[PDB]
Amino acid sequence: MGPFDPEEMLFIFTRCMEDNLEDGANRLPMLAKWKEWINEPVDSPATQCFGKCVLVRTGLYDPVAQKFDASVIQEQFKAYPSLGEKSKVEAYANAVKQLPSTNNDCAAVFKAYDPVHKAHKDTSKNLFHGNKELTKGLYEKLGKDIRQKKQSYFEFCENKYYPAGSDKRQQLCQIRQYTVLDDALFKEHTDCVMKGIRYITKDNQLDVEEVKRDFKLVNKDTKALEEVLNDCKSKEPSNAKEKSWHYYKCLVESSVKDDFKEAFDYREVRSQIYAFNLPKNQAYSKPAVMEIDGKQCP
Ligand SMILES: [Br-]
Ligand SMILES: [Br-]
Ligand SMILES: [Br-]
Ligand SMILES: [Br-]
Ligand SMILES: [Br-]
Ligand SMILES: [Br-]
Ligand SMILES: [Br-]
Ligand SMILES: [Br-]
Repeated sequence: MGPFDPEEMLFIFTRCMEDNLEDGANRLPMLAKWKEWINEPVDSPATQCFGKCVLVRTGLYDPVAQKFDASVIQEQFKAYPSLGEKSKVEAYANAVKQLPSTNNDCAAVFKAYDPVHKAHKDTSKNLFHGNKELTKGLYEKLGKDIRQKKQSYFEFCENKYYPAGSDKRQQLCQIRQYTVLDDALFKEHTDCVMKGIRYITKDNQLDVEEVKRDFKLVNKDTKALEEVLNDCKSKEPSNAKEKSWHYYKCLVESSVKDDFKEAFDYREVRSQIYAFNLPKNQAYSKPAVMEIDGKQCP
């Protein structure tokens, strides 16, 4: 669901690498290539599924249609005119448009796209926030208005809604202790966070699989979580603005609250470096058990 900003592409690339990198000797060499948009080894199932993953998340390959979709290229260029030359973007979109219908397996999808990737590498890399120089520029222009590399997503949202130096900053003392506030500002902040860690989709829908992913990462079973979320969903408010807050509140107040806090805490840590698990997938152990900007909380 494009267009995608630099953080959104970063999320996609890092997630697809986390899910598809091999775990042995080939991990670091593979990572080093994929990071540079070198989709090799082409004969590797890991590379093939990594490539499929990225194509599916960006919408370049539609697994339901069983076809590639050049729409996202045009959407991306519309949003980021500085990131392409029209004739080159058109050439790239045309190559994708003319790919045949393709089966929804990693090998087929990867094999079909690979010639396009190679024939249009720089065009696609620039357009989808893969050019480090251009992307550095955009991050500098956006500053506080986009989550930055090496910045906790939670902190990004906190700074937006409860800025340092303001009379709002003090609320972080309660907020960071899982106090559920009721006001419009907190609902907006919670929307920022829930969407930033992908528990809520861009279209304001719950993604149960994302929540489950984080529970699993802190070594929890998810049966009770699914039961809780099913109950929460039956009481979803009609106001789209309040959906994220609704699920946050429901989780914090539920019979899975302790596991939720544990999972959410770990997610916060991992949100600070998107490539947290890339060099080697890190085992979780529960950390040892307040100040804001160095100022003690009451
Ligand atoms: Br390799
Ligand atoms: Br190769
Ligand atoms: Br996929
Ligand atoms: Br632009
Ligand atoms: Br058709
Ligand atoms: Br279920
Ligand atoms: Br990062
Ligand atoms: Br890395």
